[PDB]
Amino acid sequence: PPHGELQYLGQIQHILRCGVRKDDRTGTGTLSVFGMQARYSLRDEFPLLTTKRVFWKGVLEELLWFIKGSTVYGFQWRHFGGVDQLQRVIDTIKTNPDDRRIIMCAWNPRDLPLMKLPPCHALCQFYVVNSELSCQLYQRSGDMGLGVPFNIASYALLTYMIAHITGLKPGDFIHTLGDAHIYLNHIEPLKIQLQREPRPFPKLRILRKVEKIDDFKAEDFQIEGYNPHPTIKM
Amino acid sequence: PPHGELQYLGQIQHILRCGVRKDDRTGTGTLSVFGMQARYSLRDEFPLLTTKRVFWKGVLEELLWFIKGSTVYGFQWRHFGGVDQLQRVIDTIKTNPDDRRIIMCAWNPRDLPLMKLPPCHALCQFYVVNSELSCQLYQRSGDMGLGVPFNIASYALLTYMIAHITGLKPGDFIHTLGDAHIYLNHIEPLKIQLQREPRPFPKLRILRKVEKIDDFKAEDFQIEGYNPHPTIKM
Repeated sequence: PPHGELQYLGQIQHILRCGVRKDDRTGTGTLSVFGMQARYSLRDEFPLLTTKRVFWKGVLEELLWFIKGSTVYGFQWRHFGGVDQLQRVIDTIKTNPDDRRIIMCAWNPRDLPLMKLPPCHALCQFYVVNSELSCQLYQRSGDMGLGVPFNIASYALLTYMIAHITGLKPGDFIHTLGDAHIYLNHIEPLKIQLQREPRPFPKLRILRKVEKIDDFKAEDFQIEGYNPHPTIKM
Repeated sequence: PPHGELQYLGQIQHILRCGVRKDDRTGTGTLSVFGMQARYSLRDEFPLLTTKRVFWKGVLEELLWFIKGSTVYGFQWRHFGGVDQLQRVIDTIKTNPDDRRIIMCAWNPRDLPLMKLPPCHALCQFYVVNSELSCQLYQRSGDMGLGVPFNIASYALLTYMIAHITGLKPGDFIHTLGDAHIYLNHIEPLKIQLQREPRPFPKLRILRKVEKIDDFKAEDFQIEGYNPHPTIKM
């Protein structure tokens, strides 16, 4: 059965071959495809990409910062408007795991003063069946070179944390994109990364029994068997 | 190049083979898979499914009703809170086609009194490149037997209408799902539908030049070459 990372690499390859030139809001060039999806199993493994070294310390540390609600993304997750979207997701999983509305949303803070009721930007929908927690992240745009590998890890990590406190096993992480794009300057680096064969994904271990989302600390987590290709600067 | 309808049929086949039993909020049984996506070209054809007759008159007539903002889904599109989400999408396409925030959202009206800031339920994100308009619909759940074939047509139709008034050509419709499910009682009908070979999709023609979204009427639209298999009652 194929390595999950082959989806990301096939997606990079598709945008290079078929993506269209499209500028971003600074007028910086990208190659763009609209509408992408990939699924990474979280069962006995953790989708920290291996065709380049992903900055796991920054993934974990930033997620713990967001969860703290400190300032921005974490403020919205915990003080929406506030509504604690994150605790509500946890409480809903616990009171009605069948629920089709287990959804948390985030806004780009630059959008907030720009117009009335701006669209969100990213949503996470959680799903429970057979004691497994899955998560689907929809982002309205994804920087395939820099942001996407880091976000696969962050939201996979979030799903592990929530599965842990709700007593569920991690299931799948599904990453859905609107404008999936590669910045022009990342094209040569990505072409080299596409030459690299994925290695088996590592595992993530939680070293302690933790009861509340806010009680996790960086030392509670341990990545085992992470043996990536070298760092690619983008 | 494969018939777009093969995605839907492959998805039905996947849920029957691999879907898990999961109840809905009435306690009615389904087979469920979390996270699905399909892409239907809108270029010189229209994705009105052919392995069963889709109720096109009801698709068009209901969409025109939603667009009227009459009461519910249309009220939210046009009087959000209001904010006219639909006109804002049109105006944004016209003033900044590169924008990554061309998003309109809809809520299940039963959710509105149930809690503070309920999650949406469905979002449509629009995308423009090379004078083509694409649309991605994300629904938190999709009834694969009844709702999905009807919604592929409705949102494909909406994309045609918006492409028409903004002077763009229709591109792709991308349908993304959270809980994609088949109701237990639709399983035998769907198995029979899976035996049927798709025919070439019809075309949709707009018979008049229309300038404002509100000026369309049912007679402005004409489906040509629709030659589906017989009706399946679900």
